[PDB]
Amino acid sequence: SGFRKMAFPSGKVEGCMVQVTCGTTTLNGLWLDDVVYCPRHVICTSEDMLNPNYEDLLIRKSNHNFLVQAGNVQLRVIGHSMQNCVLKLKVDTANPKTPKYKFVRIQPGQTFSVLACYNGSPSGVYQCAMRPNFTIKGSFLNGSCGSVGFNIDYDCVSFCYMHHMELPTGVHAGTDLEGNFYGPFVDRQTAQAAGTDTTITVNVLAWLYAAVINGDRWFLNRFTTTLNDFNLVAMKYNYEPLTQDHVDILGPLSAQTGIAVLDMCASLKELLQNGMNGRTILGSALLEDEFTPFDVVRQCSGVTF
Amino acid sequence: SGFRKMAFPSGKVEGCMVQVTCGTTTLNGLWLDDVVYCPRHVICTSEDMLNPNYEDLLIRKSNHNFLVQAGNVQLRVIGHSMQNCVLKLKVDTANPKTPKYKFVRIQPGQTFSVLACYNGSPSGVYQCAMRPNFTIKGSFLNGSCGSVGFNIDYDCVSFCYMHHMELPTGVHAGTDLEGNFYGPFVDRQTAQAAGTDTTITVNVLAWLYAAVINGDRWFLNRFTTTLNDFNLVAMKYNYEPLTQDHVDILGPLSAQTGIAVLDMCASLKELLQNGMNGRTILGSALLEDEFTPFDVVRQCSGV
Ligand SMILES: *C(=N)[C@H](C[C@@H]1CCNC1=O)NC(=O)[C@H](CC(C)C)NC(=O)CNc1c(F)cc(F)cc1F
Ligand SMILES: *C(=N)[C@H](C[C@@H]1CCNC1=O)NC(=O)[C@H](CC(C)C)NC(=O)CNc1c(F)cc(F)cc1F
Repeated sequence: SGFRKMAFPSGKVEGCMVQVTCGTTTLNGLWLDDVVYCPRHVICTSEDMLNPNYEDLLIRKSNHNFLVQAGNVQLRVIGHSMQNCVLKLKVDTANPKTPKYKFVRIQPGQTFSVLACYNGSPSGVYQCAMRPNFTIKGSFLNGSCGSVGFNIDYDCVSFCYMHHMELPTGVHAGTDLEGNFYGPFVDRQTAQAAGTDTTITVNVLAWLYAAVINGDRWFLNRFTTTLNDFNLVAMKYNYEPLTQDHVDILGPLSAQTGIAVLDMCASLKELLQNGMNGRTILGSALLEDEFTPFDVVRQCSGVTF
Repeated sequence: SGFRKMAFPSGKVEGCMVQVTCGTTTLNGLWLDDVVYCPRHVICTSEDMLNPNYEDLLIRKSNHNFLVQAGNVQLRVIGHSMQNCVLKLKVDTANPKTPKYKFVRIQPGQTFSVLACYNGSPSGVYQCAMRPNFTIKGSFLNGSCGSVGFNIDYDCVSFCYMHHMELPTGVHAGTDLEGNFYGPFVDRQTAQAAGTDTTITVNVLAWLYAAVINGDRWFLNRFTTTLNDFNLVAMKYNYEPLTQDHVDILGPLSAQTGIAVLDMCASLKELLQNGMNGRTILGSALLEDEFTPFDVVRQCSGV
């Protein structure tokens, strides 16, 4: 029993983290096969970062301008290119700790683990969700750029996030490992506002299922609603619409608990309309939206990697 | 900026997890140098989990009765002994992934990472606090026993918890790596229950400093309090007494924010009186107590 915000075991990813220096800017890189991936803004300076010409800055840069440190071993750079907002540094040596991996772009509402790194050193690991407004609510300080987000299936690491910046609201923005931004953000030193956020409805429902699996039942409501009736009330409260697709994905959790999705929707409608009346669910006084249906099945059935 | 319940990176511990089988019972073991550590209840027969005599069950076992599997490979057991509630299996091979390590016993309120394991493989990593009633609020199923809790300082892994049991209220009890239980718990399935739990006050105060460091001051007020008046009020909400030791420990956070510890104490008294009034603090509608002053310094200033 119990339900915790669990990250993936981080050991396959720890073995890929390296330090990258260009000029006096130091951040993290991901060393996979014979390539180091890091944010292109490592080639920027104070003078450039307000409106950089990355094309022209990379043109001017040559291999020897990039110090790549893997612990204490300095890696020989033999090649530099840019893909979208990621710098690819070719190095003389394939990472012998390179895990089975792939680059996967996730959707809003999906979850992943962040390995927060400083000077190529893994500091810590935490689970978060890609917000519907494409921000993540991270914890990131100076020197954290190039820190990555991942999922595991079996022995395969799916890399989904590389950290680039903080928005004025204290939330965070980055790219997939192909250098494509999540959300409407650019890599320069300017205040950029995220779109107003919404709650990931399907995840709140998944977490209510987790609560029922762990004997937390007080909020259950026998008065079924319709998808339409639910979505009218969801919209008012800045919740994402629940789709028939979302209903399907809750299929397994619905079968295992015996609670109809539309019955869990009626419960959620009442919590929205009337609050918790001082009570908690799984130690929270807020409705939690950072657990996917699969995250709940994974934790509750003890899936290993 | 931002603040998250961060675990330590788990790689140094993943390299130590093995599977231990005795009869039809399989759980996790911790392989450090040439010793595997696991819960002694791995030798418990399904017939008698109420009053096992572990010294009697163990004297009846040969080395070859313990099957230790490190992923693909069977390790040969050449020795076995019991320390308190932990079994020590000597194996013929030193673990080549053994990190630098030590065994520490932690105090209530101290935090650690759990690597939840089944059959010697990891399911996930999460951050825990040792509760004042000596339980942890974990996530543990059948087969999780031998999962460990740890802190990492530089390159050195401090092991502080090994998982043994779930209590009837869904909270968890276990030992240090010398096999001494935290709290009054025993490795028998006779009725046991944790004392009523209290809030770790010094941790709630650390978290309020974290909320200020991250640019929120809504919950502050113009008041101060004596330590004694704080304690008389806090104890009415089942908060742990704050001590002078706790006040000295919050000194660094006080100095960073320019808020006196007894001024943050006044803020907490008002939060306990009023609640949140529909607001949140660092993404919570409850006062969080699973972050230490050290946790807040490491996460807010430079890990
Ligand atoms: C990578 N090392 C940093 C990570 C930042 C620093 C503190 N926390 C983080 O997550 N990335 C940056 O500093 C980028 C670099 C540019 C070239 C994209 N810049 C930002 O993070 C932007 N910061 C920022 C503003 F520019 C303006 C604001 F109003 C608020 C901000 F957070
Ligand atoms: C180790 N693999 C398990 C972990 C448990 C199982 C469910 N969640 C967990 O954390 N440990 C056990 O099964 C122990 C073994 C005994 C011999 C210590 N038993 C329990 O955790 C549950 N049994 C039990 C009590 F521990 C206390 C009681 F008062 C009543 C019980 F039934």
